[PDB]
Amino acid sequence: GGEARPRTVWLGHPEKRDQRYPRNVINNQKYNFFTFLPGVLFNQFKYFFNLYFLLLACSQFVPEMRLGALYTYWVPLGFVLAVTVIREAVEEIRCYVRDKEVNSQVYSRLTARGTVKVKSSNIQVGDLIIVEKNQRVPADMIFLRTSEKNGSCFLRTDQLDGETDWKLRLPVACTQRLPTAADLLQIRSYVYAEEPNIDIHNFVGTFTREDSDPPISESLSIENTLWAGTVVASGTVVGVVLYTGRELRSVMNTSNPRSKIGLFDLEVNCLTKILFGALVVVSLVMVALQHFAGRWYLQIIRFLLLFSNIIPISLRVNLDMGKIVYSWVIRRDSKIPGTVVRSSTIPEQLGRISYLLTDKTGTLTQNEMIFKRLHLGTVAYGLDSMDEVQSHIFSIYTQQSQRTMSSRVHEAVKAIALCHNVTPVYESNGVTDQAEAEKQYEDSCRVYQASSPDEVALVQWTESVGLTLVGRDQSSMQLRTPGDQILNFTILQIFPFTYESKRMGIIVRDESTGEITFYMKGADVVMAGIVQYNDWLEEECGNMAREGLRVLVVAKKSLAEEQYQDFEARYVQAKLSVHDRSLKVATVIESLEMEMELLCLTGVEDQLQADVRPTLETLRNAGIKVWMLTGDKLETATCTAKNAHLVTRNQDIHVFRLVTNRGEAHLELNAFRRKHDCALVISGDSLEVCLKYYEYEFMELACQCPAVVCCRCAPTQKAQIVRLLQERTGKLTCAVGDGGNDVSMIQESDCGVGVEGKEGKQASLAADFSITQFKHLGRLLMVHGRNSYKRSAALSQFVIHRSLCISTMQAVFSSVFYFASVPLYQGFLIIGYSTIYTMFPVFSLVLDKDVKSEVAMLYPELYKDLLKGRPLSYKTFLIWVLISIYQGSTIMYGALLLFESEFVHIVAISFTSLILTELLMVALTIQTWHWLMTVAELLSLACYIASLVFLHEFIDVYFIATLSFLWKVSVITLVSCLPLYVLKYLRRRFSPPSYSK
Ligand SMILES: CCCCCCCC/C=C\CCCCCCCC(=O)OC[C@H](COP(=O)(O)OCC[N+](C)(C)C)OC(=O)CCCCCCC/C=C\CCCCCCCC
Ligand SMILES: CC(C)CCC[C@@H](C)[C@H]1CC[C@H]2[C@@H]3CC=C4C[C@@H](O)CC[C@]4(C)[C@H]3CC[C@]12C
Ligand SMILES: [Mg+2]
Repeated sequence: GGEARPRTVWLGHPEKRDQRYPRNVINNQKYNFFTFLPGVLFNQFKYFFNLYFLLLACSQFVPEMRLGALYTYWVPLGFVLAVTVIREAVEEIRCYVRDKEVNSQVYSRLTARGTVKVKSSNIQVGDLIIVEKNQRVPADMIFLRTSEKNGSCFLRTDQLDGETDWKLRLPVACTQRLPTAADLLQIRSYVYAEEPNIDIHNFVGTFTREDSDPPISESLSIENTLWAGTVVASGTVVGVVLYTGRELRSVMNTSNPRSKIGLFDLEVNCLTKILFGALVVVSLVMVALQHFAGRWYLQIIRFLLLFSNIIPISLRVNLDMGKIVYSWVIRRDSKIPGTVVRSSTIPEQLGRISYLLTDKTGTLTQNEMIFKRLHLGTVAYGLDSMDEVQSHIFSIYTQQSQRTMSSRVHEAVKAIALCHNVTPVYESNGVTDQAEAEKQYEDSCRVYQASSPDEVALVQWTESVGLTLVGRDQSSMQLRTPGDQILNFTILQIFPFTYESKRMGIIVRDESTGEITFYMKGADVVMAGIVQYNDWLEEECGNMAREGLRVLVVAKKSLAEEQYQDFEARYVQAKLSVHDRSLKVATVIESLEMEMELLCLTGVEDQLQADVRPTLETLRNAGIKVWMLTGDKLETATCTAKNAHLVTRNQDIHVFRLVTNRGEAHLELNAFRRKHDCALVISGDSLEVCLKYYEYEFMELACQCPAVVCCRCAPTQKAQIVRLLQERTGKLTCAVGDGGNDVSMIQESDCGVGVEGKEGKQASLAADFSITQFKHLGRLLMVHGRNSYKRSAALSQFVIHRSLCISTMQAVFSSVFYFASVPLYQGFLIIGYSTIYTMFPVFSLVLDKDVKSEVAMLYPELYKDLLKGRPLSYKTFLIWVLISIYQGSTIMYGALLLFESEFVHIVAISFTSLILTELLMVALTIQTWHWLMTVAELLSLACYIASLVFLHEFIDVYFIATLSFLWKVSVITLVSCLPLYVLKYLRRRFSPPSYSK
């Protein structure tokens, strides 16, 4: 696409455009129709392992290098290509089908004839789109009109930026005042919008109406926007579409899907490179021993083609089928139900994760806040003691019909029920009209709405205890008592919450009594000095914060009438002024905020998902570092980190201060370096500065931390953190998220896990693995990833060992029997054909386990051995190479030594000994025996015996039915295998593996 430019969007009239806009389609698939085959082929053959077979097959076009039949070169290559292409096509088709669900959602569109239904994928720039309550916004729009009489709406944006606060949105003032929504099409208005960009929290634009005789222009900000991926909290809204498809704010924060390859596959590719290099060195030495007798290059080519099975195609086939088995097993595990595998070629990545970068909102939490603790200083009330609070309120409001603990409880509850910015919203339950519910205060139709979910939880709790907030206006508030009596309060003044003040206040007058009261609630740090002297605020606030709760200090100051008049006069005088209005107003308000009576401390919990603490503990014990990358704000992120035990209860936490330039960043980095065993909490902008100037120093300090929390993290910042971890540590990272702001870091990570979000699916659709709950991560790693990694390592190493043993056997057979002849090549091919009788026993290794699933779950320290690369390394590969050379040499030399009679006898003895040796080798390798492995072994042995019988009768051979053959094969197999059995027994007895203890 071309460089982004500002657009003029006319309301309605999508045809009025200076360019063509992309279709409003969310796309997660890696290929289209045109790029599918070239991309799949390139990603297949760009690696040496596949390109080697491709070039081996292509060399047979030259008649000088012809060796054997063409189909022997092309049928296995074609089968591998077909398997890869079918797998990729199935993946793409499933991705398209799953995208159709999001793209086929139906919305209402304003038209001249009326309202019509439109699918999400058919939305055009300039369409007037109706979005209902709790419905996802399908495209980036400007808020124009709402049905609610307050002239505003709340947006849930956690799928877009990971923030728990509800966003208050205001419609365009001109369009909201129109008598009907149909008048939007009868005016000549347009929106001049900025170019499509990546910033989620800023927008620059203008609304212009040319129909009015005086032209009307309105500046547009982020407060007038409804981005795609947000959810309308209540009411039905109308907006004009500005951006669609790939230019959506959510989509522009999303990277292109990529084809991932596992680290194990790269290691296998390196092993194949090493094997080919050894073969080429051997060919060079062989041709040098002949002193390059002429046409030496041709002889080198024939040697490479003759021993080309040293890199067997069966390695690739077995690995592909094994990955199929692992994905099938993951999709059918009922202990982690609903798990979806999308990147089916990387199940072994789950076994080697060093850093887990997790999202907070919607991944660790349920995005549901609950009131948990009420503390009065002398008595604390929890979830089990709320009955006492209810009884206290009941007695307080019964005595009036008919100091003390009841009075203090009542004052605290009334303060919580009044000091907030929550508005009761009444809806329709079918029978009852919206106006009827607002008149009788119907509980079932009442919904509490506020930007702060903590305030909503507080008001809901006060409802559960007896004091119900039933109505609120700009100047009035109504409370319902346990005696169904309404108390009317007049909102004289309100001081709305700001993140800089970290507190909120209100002044009310009780009309039933006439007394004026000033209420304030806020964080402990700011409210400690505001309240009177006490001996329990700091300690109790510390304990409640350590529990993981969001703590608020609730205070109260009774105001005399004259005091209120004086304050009101000074406040009005400060407000009417224009010079330092904010500062003078602050002087007045914090002049009012002093010597307040401390009422209570409140504790609100952001509820964690099921088994989050055990899952995090399991990940920690396995050697995995867990970082929290969230778009939410500092306080909630810290509270959740403590609640989830991402940070230990008695663990120091360093909160990175605001830094704006290089010097401040260096100073704070030194300050944090001076600490030990301290968790790190840093915001997105300070992180930006630190990564700009001190990326290496910050990365080493953060990797030396027990835990890192990055709050207010933009999606690009999350992806950058993932990339920096990969670049610095050199280890695998796994990103876990649930929202659209996690897609970039999921795609960037070596193993992306998407949690199915409550109101969005983009993270699940873009991830390598999709889970329904965070706790499924523990099993998905410790059982499935471990087993996949170990099985792949064992299977690949055994296939390579078998091919190497065959190569050694045929090298000895060619060098010691006849040097060069046609029957020599016949025996070469016969020896090569021995893998058919060991195929099923070898592939039965995909059923092998070292421990049961419960043992792996209960002992996470087994994962650290995987983190060290133990299953596949140079040591195990070298041991396998030595074993293969020894066994091949022993079999061939025993065949040529014991009975040198003929080609037939030596071939038969070596073939039988090799088959028996590989069967015993499979038996020796198995850790936990599955009945299917026994079936494979016995079936392969029976098939070989049947081959020895079907051949004995027809071709004239009687040498099989002889004691000589029996005992010679027995001795050869014993010499090949028994040393390995003794070595295995000694290794098990002396230095057992950690999982056996
Ligand atoms: C024990 C070890 C001792 C070693 C001592 C020295 C030995 C020297 C002998 C050989 C050295 C040259 C070949 C080495 C192996 C290839 C290494 C290599 O640098 O690989 C280059 C790439 C594969 O890189 P990658 O997989 O890491 O990519 C991953 C990165 N990514 C995918 C993003 C690109 O591409 C390739 O493999 C191209 C590789 C060269 C062409 C393949 C030749 C073999 C194929 C067939 C054999 C002959 C058949 C006839 C061929 C001609 C027909 C006319
Ligand atoms: C090379 C030839 C001799 C290999 C012989 C294959 C057969 C006979 C061997 C190989 C693996 C063996 C099995 C390995 C595991 C078990 C489980 C336990 O209950 C002991 C018997 C039993 C069931 C063995 C029976 C014999 C067995 C099936
Ligand atoms: Mg989230």
